[PDB]
Amino acid sequence: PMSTRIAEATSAIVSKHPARVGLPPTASSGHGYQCHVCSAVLFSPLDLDAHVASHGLHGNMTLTSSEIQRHITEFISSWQNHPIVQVSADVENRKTAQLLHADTPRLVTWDAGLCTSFKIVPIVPAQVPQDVLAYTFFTSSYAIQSPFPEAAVSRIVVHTRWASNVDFDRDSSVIMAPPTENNIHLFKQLLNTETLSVRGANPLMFRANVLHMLLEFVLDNLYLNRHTGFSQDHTPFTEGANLRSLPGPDAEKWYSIMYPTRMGTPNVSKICNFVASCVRNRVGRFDRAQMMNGAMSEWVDVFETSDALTVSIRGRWMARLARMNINPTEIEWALTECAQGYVTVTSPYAPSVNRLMPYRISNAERQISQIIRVMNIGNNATVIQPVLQDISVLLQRISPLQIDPTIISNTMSTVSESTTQTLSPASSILGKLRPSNSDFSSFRVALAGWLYNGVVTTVIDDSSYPKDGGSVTSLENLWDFFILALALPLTTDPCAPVKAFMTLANMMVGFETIPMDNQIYTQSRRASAFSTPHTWPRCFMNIQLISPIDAPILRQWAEIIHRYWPNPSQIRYGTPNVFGSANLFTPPEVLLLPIDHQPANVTTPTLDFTNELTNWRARVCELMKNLVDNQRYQPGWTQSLVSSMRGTLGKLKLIKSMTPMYLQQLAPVELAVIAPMLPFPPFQVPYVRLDRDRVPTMVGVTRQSRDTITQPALSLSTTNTTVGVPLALDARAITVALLSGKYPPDLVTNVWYADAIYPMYADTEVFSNLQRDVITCEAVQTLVTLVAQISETQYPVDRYLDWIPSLRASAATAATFAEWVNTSMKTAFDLSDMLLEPLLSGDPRMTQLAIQYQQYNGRTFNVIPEMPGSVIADCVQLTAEVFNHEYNLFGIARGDIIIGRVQSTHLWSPLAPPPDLVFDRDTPGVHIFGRDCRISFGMNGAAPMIRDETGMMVPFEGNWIFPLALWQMNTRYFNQQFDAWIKTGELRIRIEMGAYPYMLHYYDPRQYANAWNLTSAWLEEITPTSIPSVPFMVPISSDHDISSAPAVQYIISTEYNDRSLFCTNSSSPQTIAGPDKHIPVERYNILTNPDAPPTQIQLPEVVDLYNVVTRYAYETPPITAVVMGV
Amino acid sequence: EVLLLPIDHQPANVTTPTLDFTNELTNWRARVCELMKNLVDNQRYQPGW
Amino acid sequence: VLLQRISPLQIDPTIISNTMSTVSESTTQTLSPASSILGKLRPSNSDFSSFRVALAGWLYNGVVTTVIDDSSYPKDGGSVTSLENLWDFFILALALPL
Ligand SMILES: [Zn+2]
Repeated sequence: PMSTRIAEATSAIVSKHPARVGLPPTASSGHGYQCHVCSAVLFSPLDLDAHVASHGLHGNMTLTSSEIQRHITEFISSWQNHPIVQVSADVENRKTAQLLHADTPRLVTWDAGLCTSFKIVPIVPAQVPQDVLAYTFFTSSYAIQSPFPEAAVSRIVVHTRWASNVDFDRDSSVIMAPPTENNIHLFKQLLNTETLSVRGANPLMFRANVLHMLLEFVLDNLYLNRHTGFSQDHTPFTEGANLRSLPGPDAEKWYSIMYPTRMGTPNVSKICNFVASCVRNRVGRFDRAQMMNGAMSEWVDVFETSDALTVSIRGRWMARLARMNINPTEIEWALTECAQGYVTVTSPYAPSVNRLMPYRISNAERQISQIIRVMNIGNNATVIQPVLQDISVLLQRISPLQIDPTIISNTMSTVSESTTQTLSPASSILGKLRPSNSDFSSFRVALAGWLYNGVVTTVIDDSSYPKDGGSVTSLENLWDFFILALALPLTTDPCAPVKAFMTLANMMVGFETIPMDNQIYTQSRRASAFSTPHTWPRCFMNIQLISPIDAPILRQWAEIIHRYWPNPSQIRYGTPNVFGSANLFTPPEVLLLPIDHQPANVTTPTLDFTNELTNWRARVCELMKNLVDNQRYQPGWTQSLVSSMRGTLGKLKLIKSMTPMYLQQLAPVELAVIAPMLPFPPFQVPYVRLDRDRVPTMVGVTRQSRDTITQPALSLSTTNTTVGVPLALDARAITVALLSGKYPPDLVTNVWYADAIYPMYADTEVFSNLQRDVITCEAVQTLVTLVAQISETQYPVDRYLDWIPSLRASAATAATFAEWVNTSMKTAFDLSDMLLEPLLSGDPRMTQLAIQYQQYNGRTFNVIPEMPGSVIADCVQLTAEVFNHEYNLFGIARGDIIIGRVQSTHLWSPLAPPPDLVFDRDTPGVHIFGRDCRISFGMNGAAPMIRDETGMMVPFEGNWIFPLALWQMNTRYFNQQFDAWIKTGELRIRIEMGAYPYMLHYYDPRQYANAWNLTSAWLEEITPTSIPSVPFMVPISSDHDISSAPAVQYIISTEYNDRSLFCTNSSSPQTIAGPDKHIPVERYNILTNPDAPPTQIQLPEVVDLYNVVTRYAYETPPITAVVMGV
Repeated sequence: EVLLLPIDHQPANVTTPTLDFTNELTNWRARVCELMKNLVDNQRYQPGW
Repeated sequence: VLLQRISPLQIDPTIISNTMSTVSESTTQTLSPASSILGKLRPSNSDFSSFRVALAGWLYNGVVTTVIDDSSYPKDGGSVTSLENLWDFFILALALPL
């Protein structure tokens, strides 16, 4: 195909390998290995073919292939030498595009269902046909639906809302099985890349995986409840109550599920025993806020079934968004003050519908996001450049100034030149001032370099310095000195005046001498190599060391630089009322400009001659005429060339130019208008003119700590990371636009700017970056909060899950876990680009955020922004506390198990054993086996022993205490021995675990039951890496009198773990045999307690299943449909 | 019984920080990086850049 | 090879590239120092027998001694005016104490 052929043609025309390397030049490694006339070396193809051609005599010059190829190589060498195409790119690179426009997050998401997270599931069906009680008792026979499912045994499990008519899904769920089914696939998710058993999981990552599950459980409860209408009741179950009708095709079961106090109470079943013990005026709607006659009601408060945990979480998220809320009046004020007059917008003045637009954030969040952007943009030349090109092409469409280099030719055609004399000072200018690729963009790139100096430093490229020379006698070098002396103050490098002076010190060498500081940076050194405040000459800093008798020209040029160089100023853009300013190391609401700015007073601009740039051009022309008037410096220039040069220079001083006036009094207003509508905000270290003091010699960022130390103000000076890049420009392209600028012939500035500026503020993209800032700051704070749980960090974190065992975390574990947190937050919130990723390149454990620059003398200013609050980390810590008190609902049990043969006809549940079967470390006559425990064999009928902690030998009897890791590390040996001895003998082992998931196996109490086939499989499947779930054999509670059967149980618990039970034998009148439990009265505080106010949660201890919840109808339109105007 | 090493050793734990200047080789890398930073700082040695 | 098969320490070179990514290369007249150290470290190689034999020679100080090759030194003495010899000195001064 064609693109291969055209690409080969490009590679043929552009690449002869002249490519530049950085090395000392050696006599071996030269491109001219053997030049084929005389066998020398010249290190470059252009000089090599010049060597081949120069030995041929110049009357015998015939065009041939090599003669063409020399011009080809010279052409491509100068084209690659040009700096704008040295640093350029056509396409994006996933970093510049991410900086230029980032993905917005999806904050507002609305739930139309009901807020819950804890469902109720039946397990075993209740015996509805039975002989002792006729079937006409039960409400199941009449198909009366109930809020609670009828069953013999019912438990509550955890589901992500199971009812939510959701607007937008967040793909992160904690869908859980009932505890009869297996449940270890949730707890083997995180760091189990090694557990080959499907049914197994490593106990050393339980804490990490459980709190990652808590993170996903919080992130799936980030919604707002939405108002979904009501309907006045017509059946007399609840008099006058207003019931919410949630949308969907099926709406039958929902009223009975939502309103447990609505049903009738016909019998003495346990459900009706609960419902007859309820209050009745606490159903449905009880509050609303009507603001308009027959519009959508603003917010209502309803009694319904709910979950107080997720009610609290959605309340915190709503408090966050209500803190972000703004109003169109402040939007109008911020946009008008931002645009400084010219464009007006309108906001309507009427009673509203109480809308919601989350956009206001804080200065701390803005500064933290700016630190993350500068950490992104660190040391890359090809990332900062397209932002400057964007600002350049945007400034070209707002600037009324145009560039007409026919002005310089039309004012050139008045100078008188004799046809006789060989030097034409007029035509040298017109041959020289045409720039290299004829681009004029270097001017606007220099203005964008005024906007940004902390990350990019615009210097003037080597290719404009006047060709490894000097020679004040040479007219071309004189014009190059004038061009460079005009072009240098517009760039933003802090070492511009020393380059300006040492250009002239390079220009005259041998005419006038001047002392230097060593023999490295002598007078004959190229001026562009200095570029550092350590290289500034002492003779330049001290004017006394230049003698007026030897160097009067250099002394007065130094005085002109020291006194007449342009001064820095400021413009005061923006507003921090809305979108608080991201300025750092500068105060907010200020910009810095390297030239002076007074503002204009009229709107019809004309030409006058009073500003510092025309003053600078006048002083440069004045010194160059003092230089050319001297006859000893150019003795070959007789009379008419001297007078013609004087007149050309005076005329060039008095050209009618408009670019200095434009830079003096129109372009700072444009920069102040542009700069808040900009995706990368300004980032400025202070400008300073001539001194070897206060010059920014570095600027650096940090992302981690150093040692045992904790304070960022101490760690920053050794954990900084230097950010910055130089950038090259074109001196001729700056100078011709400086000399040849014109306004339109009839322009009025307010009409022109009110025309040009309005399409910018028509676009409203800038409000969609502050939500990305919200999510960035929430991400970094929840990262440090979560890593602080499993590892040791510096922040005063609260610890809740210390009782669950976990791995001794290393930096690889922490980095992997932080990657999991990043992936979870990216798959929520609807964004796919680089978030939290610059922090992952270092250690995630010891992170911090700070920034500093350093002056020349040693002063370091720092900005350590305070870390603001974070509702996501708040809700995760709340979920951790309430999981500590309610651990049983997520499948976790606490404590440890005791493996021992228990044979009885009793019906006690193994999740609540009677307290004499258990034993502790403090129980007398109990052995502990933490240490070596070498089992010695028996012989000649004597029993075998095992070695105590205290160094004793004990037979295989009694009560033992193992750590789990001991059995885990010596599984098969201990399996053979102790699985022989447990099943019939009198041995009992307590295996200390802390945390473990489990399964439940129900059985008929009327028949025989033995659990060896369940426990022995678990004991065999305990591996050195993983363990499988712990099987419990729990009976089934009955409604009536039953018989008894011997049941043989082996694994028992230690403390109460039967919290997930919920109303066994519900439709029955009572429970006779087995574990009994009524409705938990503590869960329904509002029904059962007439003293309890409506808004009450006992949230840390228990979780209520029924509370007041608010529901909203706040509409969210875009800004352009509310605030508009022209 | 001893085995001579050309490097210092400490008791082993996996939960020790990555940036620890108690460590000899981390200290060595830090000092070499700081000296080459001091070398490239002033630009005294490199004209022609 | 026994140390390589027993050792927990896995070595991959992608940490260096992820720290100093610097994707662009189209500047064919200058040369960035990050590109210099990537092209000099050469992360595309996957050989570390020099590291494992450097670990093994501590047991046999008394018969063999490990030195750094001549080609790892700067060419023709080197000088500080060259970025390549600066990076050569950095790599050498890190590699010497083993
Ligand atoms: Zn030759």
